[PDB]
Amino acid sequence: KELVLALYDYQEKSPREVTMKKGDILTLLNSTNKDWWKVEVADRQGFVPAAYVKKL
Ligand code: PRO
Repeated sequence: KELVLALYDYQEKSPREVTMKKGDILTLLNSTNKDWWKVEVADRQGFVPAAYVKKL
C-alpha cells in the first residue's frame, strides 16, 4: 500500500512488465526482488526496474 515515484519513463518490454511515465505515483505491490518491483500504474499492474522508482 505504500507509494513510489517514477524517476524515469519506462516502456514495458515483456508480458509481466508495465509501462510508467516519469512523475507517476505508483502503488508498490511487491518489493521482495532487488531488481524488479511489482507496482500498480493507474489500473494496470506489473514489474518495473526497482532502480527507476523511489519510495515515498
Ligand atoms: O520476464 C522477464 O523475463 C523479464 C526479466 C524480468 C522482468 N522481465
